[PDB]
Amino acid sequence: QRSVAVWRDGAAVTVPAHQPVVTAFDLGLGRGDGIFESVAVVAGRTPHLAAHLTRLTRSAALLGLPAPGDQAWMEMVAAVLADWPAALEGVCRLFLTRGLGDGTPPTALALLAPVPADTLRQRAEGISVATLGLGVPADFRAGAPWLLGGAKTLSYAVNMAAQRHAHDLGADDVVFTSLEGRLLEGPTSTVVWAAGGTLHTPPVETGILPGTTQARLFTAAAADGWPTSVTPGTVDDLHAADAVWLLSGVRGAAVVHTVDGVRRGDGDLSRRVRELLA
Amino acid sequence: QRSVAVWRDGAAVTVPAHQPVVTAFDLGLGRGDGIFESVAVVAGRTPHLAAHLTRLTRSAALLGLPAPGDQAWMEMVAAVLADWPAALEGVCRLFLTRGLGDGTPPTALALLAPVPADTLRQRAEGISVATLGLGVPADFRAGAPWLLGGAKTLSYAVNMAAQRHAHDLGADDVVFTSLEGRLLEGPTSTVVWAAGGTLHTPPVETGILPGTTQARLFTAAAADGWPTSVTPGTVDDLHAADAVWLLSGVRGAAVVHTVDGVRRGDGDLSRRVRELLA
Ligand SMILES: *Cc1c(COP(=O)(O)O)cnc(C)c1O
Ligand SMILES: *Cc1c(COP(=O)(O)O)cnc(C)c1O
Ligand SMILES: [Cl-]
Ligand SMILES: [Cl-]
Repeated sequence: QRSVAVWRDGAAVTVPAHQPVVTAFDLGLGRGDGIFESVAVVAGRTPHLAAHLTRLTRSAALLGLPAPGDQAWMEMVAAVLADWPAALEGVCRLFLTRGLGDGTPPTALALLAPVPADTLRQRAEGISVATLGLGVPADFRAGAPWLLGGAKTLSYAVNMAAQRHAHDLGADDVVFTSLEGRLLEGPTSTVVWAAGGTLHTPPVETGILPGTTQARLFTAAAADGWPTSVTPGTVDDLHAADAVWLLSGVRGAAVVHTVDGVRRGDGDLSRRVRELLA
Repeated sequence: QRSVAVWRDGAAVTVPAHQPVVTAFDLGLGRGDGIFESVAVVAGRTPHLAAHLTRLTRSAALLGLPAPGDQAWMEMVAAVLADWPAALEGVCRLFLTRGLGDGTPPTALALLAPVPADTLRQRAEGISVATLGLGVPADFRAGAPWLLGGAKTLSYAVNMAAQRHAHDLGADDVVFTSLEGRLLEGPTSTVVWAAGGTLHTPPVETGILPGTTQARLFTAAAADGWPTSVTPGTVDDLHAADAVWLLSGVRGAAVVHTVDGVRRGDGDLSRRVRELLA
């Protein structure tokens, strides 16, 4: 079961999930010209909705998209949650597109579906990853705002193509690397690794997305006395680590048990990461 | 006036242009996971449709998208052309999306609208361009098929953001450059320049789109005795040229009269380019 709400004349309107909602001329379809958020629905609630709404505002600023505001998104989330089963974990995505062009109103909607069994299983049992190069220097995106570094966009054909290429090798997911070999991020997730008693993540100044799940782990780790660091790591760091995870709003913490075909353990560190994220 | 046809149960179905046609869960919207072609409609005909359909097949191969075949696209084009005025120049776009996922059928449609007055005016009176870096080495995409070099995709948020950044400087359009400074292409067009009595264009091995308009110019130039070359040019070549154009299916030949604020003439070469493309 799926549910959709569209923002129409200053209100959220529920529409059947199978019914078309975007026209052929919507720039979100034709040019991938829009932004999104992926929000976890757990026990019929959105525990981290505000974190996603703040970043939605930031992505929309980067693309010069007029956003309808927090109250509008909360009305749309409420509309899709109305009849959602508490026992069924969901992914609520929020889309904002440029619409028919800058002048006509942007298209805003909410769409809710179950988290699939295979994503839940990756959370339970972990993932293999392939390292793929993005071809950009680590320092380049900071000086090239047209590359939309730091924006969560609808233009993810490359993100998905990287995952299909990894699937062809036998891997579940991807860690992107800069031209120099620096770790960037996953196509839809943030890389964290444990070494020397510290939790590490790559720096945002490389033009990656600031991940909300990573930020929440780091905040909890500080309160608990687990040191954290922003570290310009390489693939060598993932092999040498005590543990590696990909973090994201919906899948959550996926332990990385294989890097480019090199199997690795987690030093029994995943338990404390999961307790902190709970 | 606009017209849309959707591919439904092995036939083209005309729908009103204002009516929604894609659901919230279409991967073409949510991930920009699809390909397109932009086809000129002139005097109620598509003079170069076959060129676009061959490349559509190539883009779909790069993204692993099952394509409905030439006959299907010609039925969809015919459907949108049915009541189109011969006196009104049009842009017919063809979209193929991954649909609800690899397993459910891809979404295919055709959408036709007038070429806007401002695009026609760029064809008539020419354009200013800004040079912007893509941050990738010229040779990188050839070894990184997940970057979808050479595919005409729906994931063009960066393409459009580059144009808005150029608009902010006072420029009409963009020429992308490799990390080394090599000319790549426009966000939606192919760069050609004249120097030493030769027509030049950048090589496709840099991961650019092979442009159909550029190819057709080069073929006609050979028949007419105007030498052509694939040349790994830089921005220096555009300043030093006798003439510069951006070429594309819909806008056609747009003479570049300004590069990064440096005004330039065309050596009265545009006339022969236009005669060859006619
Ligand atoms: C969404 C996303 C993430 C993960 O961020 P969360 O806020 O933890 O969901 C990381 N990188 C990319 C590229 C993403 O799109
Ligand atoms: C469509 C397009 C072109 C132009 O190709 P034509 O076949 O001449 O329309 C060039 N570069 C990019 C990136 C394009 O999308
Ligand atoms: Cl996502
Ligand atoms: Cl285009």
